[PDB]
Amino acid sequence: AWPKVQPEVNIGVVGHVDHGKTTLVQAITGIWTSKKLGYAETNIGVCESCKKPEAYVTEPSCKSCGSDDEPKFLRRISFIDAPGHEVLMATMLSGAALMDGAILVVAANEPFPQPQTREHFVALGIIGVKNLIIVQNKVDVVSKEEALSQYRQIKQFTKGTWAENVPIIPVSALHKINIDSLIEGIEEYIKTPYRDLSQKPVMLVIRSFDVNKPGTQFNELKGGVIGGSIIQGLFKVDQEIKVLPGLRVEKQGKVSYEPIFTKISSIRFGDEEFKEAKPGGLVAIGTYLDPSLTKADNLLGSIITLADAEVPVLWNIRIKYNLLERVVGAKEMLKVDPIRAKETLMLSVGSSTTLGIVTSVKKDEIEVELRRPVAVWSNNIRTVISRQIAGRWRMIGWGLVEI
Ligand SMILES: Nc1nc2c(ncn2[C@@H]2O[C@H](COP(=O)(O)OP(=O)(O)CP(=O)(O)O)[C@@H](O)[C@H]2O)c(=O)[nH]1
Ligand SMILES: Nc1nc2c(ncn2[C@@H]2O[C@H](COP(=O)(O)OP(=O)(O)CP(=O)(O)O)[C@@H](O)[C@H]2O)c(=O)[nH]1
Ligand SMILES: [Mg+2]
Ligand code: NA
Ligand code: NA
Ligand code: NA
Ligand code: NA
Ligand code: NA
Ligand code: NA
Ligand code: NA
Ligand code: NA
Ligand code: NA
Repeated sequence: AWPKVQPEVNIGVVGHVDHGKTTLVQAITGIWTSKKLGYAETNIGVCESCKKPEAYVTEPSCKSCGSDDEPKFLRRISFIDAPGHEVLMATMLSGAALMDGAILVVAANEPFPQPQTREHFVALGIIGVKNLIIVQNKVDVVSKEEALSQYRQIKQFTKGTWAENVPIIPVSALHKINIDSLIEGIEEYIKTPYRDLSQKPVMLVIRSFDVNKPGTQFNELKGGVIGGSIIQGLFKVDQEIKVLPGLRVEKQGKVSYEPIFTKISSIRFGDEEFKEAKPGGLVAIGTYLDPSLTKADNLLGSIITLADAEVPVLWNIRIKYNLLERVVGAKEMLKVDPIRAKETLMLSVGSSTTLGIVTSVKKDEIEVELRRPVAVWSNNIRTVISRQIAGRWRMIGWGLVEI
């Protein structure tokens, strides 16, 4: 039989709106995600006596290649399925903090390169998600020749960049054509990365829930649940933890943040319970928190650490930055203006998104006064910088948060 384990690697799925990311995740895992930032898992295996790529399977059967033998289990994987709409760029960025590698979906029946094909690509590059596969989707509605013309364009686009040798795999997500080749590619190009389990446990929070059905009395009201991904170390049932920056507190119209202390009462990945949670996959951490504290993704953008961890929670930050030449996600070409004092920027840090006012500009460094504080769990954390342009938040640069 195949073991029941947590996913060991997160594969982002990104690309322009409606290019078919969610359908692709469904073709691979059998699961349709409904959430804004979607999540789905599957086991991956290989029928060792069969020919590749058909030998790759997502279920323990080799019947499709004529064997009654069980396929060799390789690993469980999971997908972080980002939204494509330009208005949802921040969500993509938050999801990108959880990715170990990625698939960039390009619709074969739309002119390449579309605005969020570019914006998501560049974001992946900046964030360091470079174990990339480019998937040419919807090849079912175009001829081989049209798809090949676009392939040439994609090679031209990636040439001279970090992605110059990234593979391009043509599929139909909708009608499930050539999916096996994509599985083979995932195994070849998106290896599970090394995890130093000795590092202090840190989890980035992207969801939080009240899991109680209506008509539940207090006597059995379950404690709040917090969802996200472990980016380093590992957590275990009964650990004393804290959520940072924590809870927004109002004292006569004055607003501050207080760390939320709690205890891990349960750990789930998908439909399975575990005693510990490691990087890879999206974990649900059960706590003893009042469910009102976690309801409706209240804690999105928080981090979780062990209760005694030392973590700066900052209302002001210094960033060693670099700007892009052009606003890549804009429809009409546009140069990136230099950062100016007093302007409001949007900062993506881990899973968090925060507005701040620029209080100092230098050539390599800016200082920013944050509208709400950010937990900075390490010394070399990358931030992605967006500017509001014609009413839309567009990525214009990035930086390292300086401690
Ligand atoms: N012909 C064809 N249509 C496809 C294929 N994959 C997806 N589609 C269609 O494209 C549309 C968008 O699919 P969807 O999976 O929601 O794309 P998405 O990128 O996740 C949408 P969003 O960017 O908002 O997350 C759907 O109508 C879907 O049926 C394909 O391989 N071939
Ligand atoms: N660790 C742990 N996780 C739980 C527990 N109960 C539910 N979860 C997790 O919390 C999440 C929310 O589950 P639930 O609210 O029951 O289903 P849902 O309504 O589809 C979630 P949403 O409200 O976002 O649509 C799920 O990922 C589930 O695995 C629990 O007792 N312990
Ligand atoms: Mg989608
Ligand atoms: Na599966
Ligand atoms: Na197969
Ligand atoms: Na990563
Ligand atoms: Na190029
Ligand atoms: Na170029
Ligand atoms: Na360029
Ligand atoms: Na990481
Ligand atoms: Na602190
Ligand atoms: Na301050």
